[PDB]
Amino acid sequence: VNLMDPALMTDPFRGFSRIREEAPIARACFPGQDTPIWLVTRYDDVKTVLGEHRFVNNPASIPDDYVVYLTDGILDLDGDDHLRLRRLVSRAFTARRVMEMRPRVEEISGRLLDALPGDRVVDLVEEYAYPLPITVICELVGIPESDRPLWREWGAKMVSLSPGAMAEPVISMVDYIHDLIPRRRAAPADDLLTGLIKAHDDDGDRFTDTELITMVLTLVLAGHETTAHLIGNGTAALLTHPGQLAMLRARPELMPRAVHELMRWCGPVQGTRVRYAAEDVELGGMTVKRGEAVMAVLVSANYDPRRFERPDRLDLTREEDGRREVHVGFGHGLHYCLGAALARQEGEVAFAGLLSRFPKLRLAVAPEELERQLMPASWRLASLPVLLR
Ligand code: HEM
Ligand SMILES: [Ca+2]
Repeated sequence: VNLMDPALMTDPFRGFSRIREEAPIARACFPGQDTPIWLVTRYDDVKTVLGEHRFVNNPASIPDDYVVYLTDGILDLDGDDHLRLRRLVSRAFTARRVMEMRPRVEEISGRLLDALPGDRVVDLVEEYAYPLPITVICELVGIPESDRPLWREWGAKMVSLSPGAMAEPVISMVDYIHDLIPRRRAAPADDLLTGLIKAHDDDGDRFTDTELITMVLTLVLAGHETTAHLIGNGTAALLTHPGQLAMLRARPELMPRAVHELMRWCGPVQGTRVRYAAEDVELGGMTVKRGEAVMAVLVSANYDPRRFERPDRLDLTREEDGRREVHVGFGHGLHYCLGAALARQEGEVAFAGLLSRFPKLRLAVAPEELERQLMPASWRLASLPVLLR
């Protein structure tokens, strides 16, 4: 009764909100459906689904030599295997590291912004939103500065090559990380790669080299395009909302709350990967059967009027306390985004940077003319043309 392609893609906000209201647990129909898929759209039900341990991400619960790096990543694991990797990665990817990243993200962002020209239209997606978060992950991980252009190029190729060729930069990145790990282990420094290498549980358990390569690749893949589109989408939102933008410039302490609202209103991830029922589960007055799939819809949860009053309004002041996170744009439960604090920091830094350097920052086309890169479960611009001066 629900089919995923037609004009849902163009307006997922109205499309999934109508569904939320009329059919809060609905069947979704996709070609090659190896099971029934249940679409879950209410805020409370999306949190129920994402917090439920009976839902698993792997139904079990590129050369052949590279396959592991793409299949055993943290988001693909459940139960005890997940518990272990999450515990291990949390010993290295710490609060201290995130706090210490702030001035580094400020310097990186500033150097990018400072090189942008005033004498032509600037594409903020290609020229800033994409290079920043890959560079930030380079800095976090400790990729040698000399090789950051190479990493940005691999990142750019991952987004722009055909799907028959997208493997090449992935494999090259793997090879790079494989080579770098023993170097960093022989020459340790205060960076996240060292942190990962040296992390160990109190009983001695620790990452294998395979797991270290997989984890590094995961952070890049999970953190590059997502963060890019938070920056692009949030900037476009601000530049089309002059009253909210003026408030934000007048009250820059609003930035953390402003980022929460931009995530709720136009965050780039609109659905999570499919969950599978490990056993029968009662959910909002029905029963999901063992083996059936469930797709949590973040965008409809984040626009749910049961939770957010006038949810269609972009209100940067909506949440009073920048410490509270009410939206599900970073997910929920055991797979809640590992990078959320870093991503929110990149957003705060990016939006503050843009506003501070460019009082005359403005869109260079009417918003109806922006091109969305249509893509399942995503909300992303193809480009963001602006004038800086
Ligand atoms: C800053 C860099 C980022 C890194 C390093 C990062 C890393 C990750 C990782 C490793 C996971 C999987 C964790 C697990 O399975 O236990 C994850 C999940 C997730 N992240 Fe991120 N992330 C980043 C940015 C973002 C951004 C900007 C968004 C959204 C706009 C986002 C949304 C998500 C969501 C929704 C999940 C959960 C997926 C699910 O349950 O299916 N992340 N993140
Ligand atoms: Ca995407």
